[PDB]
Amino acid sequence: GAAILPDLGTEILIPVCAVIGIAFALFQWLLVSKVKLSAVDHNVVVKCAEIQNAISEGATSFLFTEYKYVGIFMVAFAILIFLFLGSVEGFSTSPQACSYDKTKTCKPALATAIFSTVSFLLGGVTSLVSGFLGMKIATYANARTTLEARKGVGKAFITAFRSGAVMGFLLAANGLLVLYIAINLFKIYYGDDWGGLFEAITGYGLGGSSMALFGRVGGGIYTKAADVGADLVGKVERNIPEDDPRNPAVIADNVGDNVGDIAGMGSDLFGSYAESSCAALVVASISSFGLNHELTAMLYPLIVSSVGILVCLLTTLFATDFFEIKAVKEIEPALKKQLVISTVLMTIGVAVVSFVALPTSFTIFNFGVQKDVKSWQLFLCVAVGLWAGLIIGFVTEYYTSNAYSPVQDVADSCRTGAATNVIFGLALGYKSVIIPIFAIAISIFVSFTFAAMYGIAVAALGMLSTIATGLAIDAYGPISDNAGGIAEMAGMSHRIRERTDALDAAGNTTAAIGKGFAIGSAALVSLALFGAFVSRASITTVDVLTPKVFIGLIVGAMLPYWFSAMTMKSVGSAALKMVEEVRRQFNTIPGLMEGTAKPDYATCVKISTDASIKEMIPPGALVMLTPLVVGILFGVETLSGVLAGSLVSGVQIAISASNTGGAWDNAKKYIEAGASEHARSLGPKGSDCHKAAVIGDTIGDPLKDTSGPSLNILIKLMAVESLVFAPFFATHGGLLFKIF
Amino acid sequence: GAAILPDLGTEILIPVCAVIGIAFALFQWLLVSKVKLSAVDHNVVVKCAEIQNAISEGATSFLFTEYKYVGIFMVAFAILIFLFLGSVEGFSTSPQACSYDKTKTCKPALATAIFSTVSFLLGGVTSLVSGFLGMKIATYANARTTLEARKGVGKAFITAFRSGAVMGFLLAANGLLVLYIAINLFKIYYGDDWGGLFEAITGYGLGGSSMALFGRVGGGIYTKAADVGADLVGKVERNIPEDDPRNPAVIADNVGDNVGDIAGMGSDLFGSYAESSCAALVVASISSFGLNHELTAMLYPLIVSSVGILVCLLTTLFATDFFEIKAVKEIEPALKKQLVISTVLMTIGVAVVSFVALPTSFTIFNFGVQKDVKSWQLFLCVAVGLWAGLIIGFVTEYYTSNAYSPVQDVADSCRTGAATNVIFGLALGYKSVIIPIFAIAISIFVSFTFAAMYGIAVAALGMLSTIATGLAIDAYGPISDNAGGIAEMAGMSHRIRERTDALDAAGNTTAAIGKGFAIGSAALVSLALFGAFVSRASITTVDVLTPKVFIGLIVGAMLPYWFSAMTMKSVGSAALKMVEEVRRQFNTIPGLMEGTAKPDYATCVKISTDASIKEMIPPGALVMLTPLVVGILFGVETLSGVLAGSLVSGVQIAISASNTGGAWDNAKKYIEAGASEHARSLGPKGSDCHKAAVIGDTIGDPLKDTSGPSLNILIKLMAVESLVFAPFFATHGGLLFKIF
Ligand SMILES: CCCCCCCCCCO[C@@H]1O[C@@H](CO)[C@@H](O[C@@H]2O[C@@H](CO)[C@@H](O)[C@@H](O)[C@@H]2O)[C@H](O)[C@H]1O
Ligand SMILES: CCCCCCCCCCO[C@@H]1O[C@H](CO)[C@@H](O[C@@H]2O[C@H](CO)[C@H](O)[C@@H](O)[C@@H]2O)[C@H](O)[C@H]1O
Ligand SMILES: CCCCCCCCCCO[C@@H]1O[C@H](CO)[C@@H](O[C@H]2O[C@@H](CO)[C@@H](O)[C@H](O)[C@@H]2O)[C@H](O)[C@H]1O
Ligand SMILES: CCCCCCCCCCO[C@@H]1O[C@H](CO)[C@@H](O[C@H]2O[C@@H](CO)[C@@H](O)[C@H](O)[C@@H]2O)[C@H](O)[C@H]1O
Ligand SMILES: CCCCCCCCCCO[C@@H]1O[C@H](CO)[C@@H](O[C@H]2O[C@@H](CO)[C@@H](O)[C@H](O)[C@@H]2O)[C@H](O)[C@H]1O
Ligand SMILES: CCCCCCCCCCO[C@@H]1O[C@H](CO)[C@H](O[C@@H]2O[C@@H](CO)[C@@H](O)[C@@H](O)[C@@H]2O)[C@H](O)[C@H]1O
Ligand SMILES: CCCCCCCCCCO[C@H]1O[C@@H](CO)[C@@H](O[C@@H]2O[C@@H](CO)[C@@H](O)[C@H](O)[C@@H]2O)[C@H](O)[C@H]1O
Ligand SMILES: [K+]
Ligand SMILES: [K+]
Ligand SMILES: [Mg+2]
Ligand SMILES: [Mg+2]
Ligand SMILES: [Mg+2]
Ligand SMILES: [Mg+2]
Ligand SMILES: [Mg+2]
Ligand SMILES: [Mg+2]
Ligand SMILES: [Mg+2]
Ligand SMILES: [Mg+2]
Ligand SMILES: [Mg+2]
Ligand SMILES: [Mg+2]
Repeated sequence: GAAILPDLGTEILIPVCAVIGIAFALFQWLLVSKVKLSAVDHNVVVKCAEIQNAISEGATSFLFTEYKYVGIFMVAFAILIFLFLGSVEGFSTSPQACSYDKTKTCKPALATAIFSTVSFLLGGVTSLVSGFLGMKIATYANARTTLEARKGVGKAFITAFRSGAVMGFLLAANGLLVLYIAINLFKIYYGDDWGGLFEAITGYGLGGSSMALFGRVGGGIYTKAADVGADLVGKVERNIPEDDPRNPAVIADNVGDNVGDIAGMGSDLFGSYAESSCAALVVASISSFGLNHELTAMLYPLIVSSVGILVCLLTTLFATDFFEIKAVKEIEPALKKQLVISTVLMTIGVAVVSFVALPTSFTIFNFGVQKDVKSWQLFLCVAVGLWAGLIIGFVTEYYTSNAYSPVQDVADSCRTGAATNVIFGLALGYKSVIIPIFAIAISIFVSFTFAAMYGIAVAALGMLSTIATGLAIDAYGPISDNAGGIAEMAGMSHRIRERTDALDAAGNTTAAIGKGFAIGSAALVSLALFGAFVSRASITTVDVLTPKVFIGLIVGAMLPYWFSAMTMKSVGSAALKMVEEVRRQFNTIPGLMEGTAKPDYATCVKISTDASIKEMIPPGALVMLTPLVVGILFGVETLSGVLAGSLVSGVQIAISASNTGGAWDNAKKYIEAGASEHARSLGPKGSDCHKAAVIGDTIGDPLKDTSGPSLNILIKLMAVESLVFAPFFATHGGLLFKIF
Repeated sequence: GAAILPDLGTEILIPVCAVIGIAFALFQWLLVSKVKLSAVDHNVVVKCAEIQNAISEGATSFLFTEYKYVGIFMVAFAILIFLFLGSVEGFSTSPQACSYDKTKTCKPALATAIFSTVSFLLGGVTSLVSGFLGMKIATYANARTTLEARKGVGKAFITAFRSGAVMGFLLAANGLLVLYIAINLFKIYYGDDWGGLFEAITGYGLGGSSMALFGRVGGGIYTKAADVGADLVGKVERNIPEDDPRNPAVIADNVGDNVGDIAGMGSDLFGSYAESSCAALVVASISSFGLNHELTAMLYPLIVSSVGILVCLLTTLFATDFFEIKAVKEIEPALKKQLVISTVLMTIGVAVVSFVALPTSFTIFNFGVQKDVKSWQLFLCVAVGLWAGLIIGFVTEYYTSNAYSPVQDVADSCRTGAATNVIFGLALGYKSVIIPIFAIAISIFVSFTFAAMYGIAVAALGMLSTIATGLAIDAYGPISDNAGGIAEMAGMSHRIRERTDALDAAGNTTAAIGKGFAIGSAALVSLALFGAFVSRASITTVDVLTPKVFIGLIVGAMLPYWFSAMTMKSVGSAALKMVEEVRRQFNTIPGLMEGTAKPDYATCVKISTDASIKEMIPPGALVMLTPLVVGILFGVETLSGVLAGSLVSGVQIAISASNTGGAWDNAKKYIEAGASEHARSLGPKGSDCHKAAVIGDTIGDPLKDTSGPSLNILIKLMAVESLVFAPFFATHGGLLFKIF
């Protein structure tokens, strides 16, 4: 009937867990504030701090500019939501029959047009705040982990990891607390209409990912224009070290890590968290939980996320307190232990939550029919996504860490030049999709079979249930990356850079793992939302063999390529400009190459700024307008096909791009470290094998930091966007077919 | 109702047009034989003959080796077809009610098993003959083109182009004649059972493309191992000309153009032709034409291809006798006009065919129901295919020719090194898919809407109705390529090479165009075959939102990545071996770098022979086993998703890979030619820009010549295979769902 945990217990447990997470983030920041520096050894400390500030200012300054354009576009788009959703019942103010049950009376559509607009703006704001907080902690932790590197890898690891945990706990706890509050606020207006309530709440996911789209693309173009320009002139052309202060692009580069890899990705992951919770809420709201107004069972997804914060806090302790890194080969294994521990504990967590927060039987909406489901089946839906995630992590590690043969062979292929390096790296990323796809399909089959779109949605959330940790291991990498850049720029000892290099290479693997979790969960939520879209738009069958569905399927499968085209070329063009800028400085400013004059950092910052702010617009436009263009002109059947093809096609290029790029970076890192004889035989730095590895690395740079990771957003965003506009498309869409 | 053209009329016309095409081919071969050479200056002549022989022997010898393996694979698979099909009705010899008309009696399913094996074997034999005859004309024409280049570019054009026409007309005529014969012979047995007759005839395409898959993959690995090795060591490492006779890999490189770009391609296109005709014939056989035994209308696709041959003969005369080339900038436009003229004349021919060979009204089988279709709508189905082809040609030219800005900016990006060449070449490929996809989507919509799977099929066929000319402009390219390999190897003057380079650049564009036609028609026929499969397998609805279909969709979308991983890895590995060997000869054979010692060519030929014969197998296994493993294990609904997914997904990567490869080749060719201030400034040969262009080109080599082009075969071959095995999967498959 109803569950062991009462509605009130749930109303308390969720925000408590949120505050536990925020508290624990604040505590970790406090620990990290113990490492001291300012700009007012000791000369070294002053240099770190001066470098931290330059970076800190650059990141702040670009986010402010980027957030200004995105906030304006957000406001415009919120108006389209209001207008389009408001037009379904001609802006009437009267109630009408429930979309989900014509025998009942529901709040007016116009109202849901307003609360959708509201949840949208909430999600956009929470997304910018996610990116921004992430950027604040990263640009605060970077120099601190550099200084801690003076004491050994282990101490630097620890401060990079605590700081990632600050980012992970703040975003997980925050995205959860804001949703919970918005649900409770909305419920005041909605009453017994839970359908209209969680329909309205859907705009939150749409707000998260809409903003994430620009954050990832804008940041991604800023950082990679710099990265490529810096590394090419400096390492390939001039034979100076990576991240050398004579290099005019290096500040842009390191600012880059913070505005892309940190702020773009914090947004992106908030988008994933939000869409997944929303997808689950929407199907539950017209299932037994929502129809019977059972609030615990209804908020099962938030209860899972709540218990996930607890599990991740416990998990974090293993890497920060219970264990110490003494040898570099211990870094990658430690990060991985974080995944294994959280997954195991979280399986326990989800079982307890399922025992306590669900009745043993209930029904789940299934394309018009109430399907009988058991709490043990729903446990299995969350679990399969949770384990699918771990699988994806293990395979990604295998294909991107330089501790294994796929990356070692890519490095090796450098002996025959850049061409063979690239060909091997491309083959590696292609090859890498196989198992993650099987994992995704298995977890689709199981969750779909057990609980239809609800099953699939909470399998997406299961995959993201350990997101505080996931964000911790990922945020850890750009912090480490900056740390080594500050070392080189501070003039510090050769062996400080060796330590940070080793943290950094582990970070490379870890970034590829986050992209995997983001692609796996995007595939799952997007499928759940596609199905919810189909119901909400009153389509009886999405029949692949009809002209409308098929042209949607093939065109939708083209979109990820069109998107990749724009974003690769933006980076290509901007990087070309950056190389010319860097060259100009080295060739023209007397004493630059000799270390006696200062480079002009601001000109490189500007090339990145201009290119990104300008070139983020078409890809953003492509993704946000496609559902509106196709929904209005062609209709819901054709958009159905678009969503299916973009999902299935988009994930392939997304996985292969990220793993290719990750593999070229770590192959280059392998040569740079010379930690085995095979690795030493490709060296030293500046060797022909090394330069071939650098060429691969910088082709990989836009693949994995601009186009690849954003593709997961192209897919999940079109999908929520379609669902939110479903009533409008069902009613007023399909124009070309109405006319002729 | 009868057409204006009687049945007997049709029976005469088709073989007559076949013969006319064979005669035209022979006449052209004869004209080309007027160019004299023998191995028994006049020193240039002797030398060209010797080299011509070394290529010819290497090409004959590789194909005999490949074709042996492939022929053994073919007999084995033929047994499998017989057993699997024969097992559906437990090998019974009794007649059964016709599934298309329960009042009639039809031939035993065992008969259809037997005849499917027979058509398969014809198709395989014809595909190997197609490739072999292609290689024989190319390895005859190549040196004759070198010699004619002594008189000028236009003379060398005429010889290469007459020689492509040899291949085009032989392949188109012979494929048409064999189909026509097989239909008449099977009819002797089937009599009035046209359903059985044409169900059995479908083996022909399956044998066509099974043989092609190995030919393309085998030939492709062979050629690119050689090419990457020769080019990287000779041009990038040792600063010697391309095709320098000092390079041990150059014989293997030039044999490679004949064994991949010619023999692999010829078989590939033959399978396109065979599948498209077969798909139109299966649907018509249970539509009014087949149910009413109306021979002319039944053979409408063959009549279309017969008229296509006449149209192409006419079109060929424009490039062969009526215009002459006197300047390098006229080569590409002459080649473009061949497609414009054939398209414009075939529009008229197809209008005529549609007027005389169809009743004005009839019905087409459509998912169990006879749909009313008029002959003018059928005209449009064929015509949208034809016109979508030309759109694809124009767009592909725009993206791959160095007369235009996309490639010139790709060459331009060399100014900043190999990493920017590759980022730009990658973005260009991705970008290039937009319009071809839109054209394919429009042809699907039009032909689907008018005439279901039949209209789609004859749309595939319409795109291929000008195949004799399509093959001629394509085959023209490798012949031209060899021509310049032979020029350099014969130590001919720089002027001869400049001419061949102009011919060869245009061949690069024309190869990309051919690939665009192969991919276009593959998408179309695969959709037609996918729909026909669904009927044969008794599926009521392929519904995307079912666990079975959806897991097939996403796994299907992954197959083209797994295939690309294997083929790219193979070329990479064989290339790496090739570089090692070339390096060793330059570094240890005293006098080789100075021209006083002969290299060892055979070793390079060996490395590429062993690699290709061994590595062709797994990718061939993956394509041919997937329908069997999926149909038997998961069943016909899952296989449906696999077909839809592989089609929509594989078409994106196939187009981008090919156009990217083509763009890198021509960006390089543009630095090589220095025909304008911008081009000159990237040179000269041996410059860092030039070497960056070479790096991009060699990375493009496996993309465009091994994995990219074979991908159309993956798609179209899984589709005809699933159809042939449909009755078997429908009865004995879905094991995993039966046991649980
Ligand atoms: C619908 C659900 C179906 C359930 C069953 C699916 C699970 C089976 C996985 C098959 O995939 C394989 O995975 C890799 C294993 O990691 C590859 O091996 C490879 O083996 C090595 C051999 O040295 C290396 O070459 C590596 O690249 C690579 O791991 C292998 O090619 C690939 O096909
Ligand atoms: C559905 C698709 C069909 C799947 C069925 C698989 C059939 C297995 C065939 C076994 O024979 C193959 O052939 C070559 C020799 O027999 C081997 O390498 C070869 O080994 C020899 C050299 O010793 C050759 O002469 C070389 O050309 C070549 O590289 C190759 O590894 C081996 O696999
Ligand atoms: C059915 C689905 C339909 C959904 C419709 C979606 C509309 C999305 C608009 C995308 O258009 C892009 O924008 C740039 C125009 O701003 C183009 O030119 C260029 O723009 C330049 C900036 O002026 C440069 O950045 C580039 O080199 C680029 O080539 C680029 O070609 C084009 O693709
Ligand atoms: C050989 C390897 C092929 C691999 C395929 C594996 C699948 C196994 C399917 C076997 O099919 C059955 O075989 C019997 C015959 O062997 C049939 O009996 C039928 O056979 C007839 C005699 O031929 C009659 O006596 C009866 O109608 C009788 O029901 C029966 O219908 C049929 O379904
Ligand atoms: C899906 C249905 C959509 C229908 C759209 C129609 C598709 C056809 C697009 C083909 O692309 C065009 O081709 C021209 C070549 O024919 C180029 O012109 C070029 O023509 C040359 C020579 O005639 C040059 O001199 C010029 O630079 C000139 O830009 C042109 O730029 C290019 O974009
Ligand atoms: C969805 C249904 C699918 C069912 C059909 C699947 C059957 C065909 C897959 C064949 O397996 C492949 O085998 C190769 C070799 O056997 C490769 O591994 C290889 O392993 C080594 C040994 O051969 C080397 O060749 C390596 O370079 C290479 O990675 C390759 O990656 C692997 O995938
Ligand atoms: C309660 C929250 C759960 C979280 C705890 C985690 C452990 C449970 C997962 C294992 O799944 C099992 O559950 C049983 C059920 O408990 C089984 O039989 C079930 O048992 C009966 C009802 O409980 C039957 O009527 C059904 O048909 C059904 O097959 C089912 O086969 C089995 O694989
Ligand atoms: K990183
Ligand atoms: K060519
Ligand atoms: Mg870098
Ligand atoms: Mg970085
Ligand atoms: Mg860095
Ligand atoms: Mg990195
Ligand atoms: Mg980088
Ligand atoms: Mg070459
Ligand atoms: Mg060649
Ligand atoms: Mg050549
Ligand atoms: Mg070429
Ligand atoms: Mg080449």
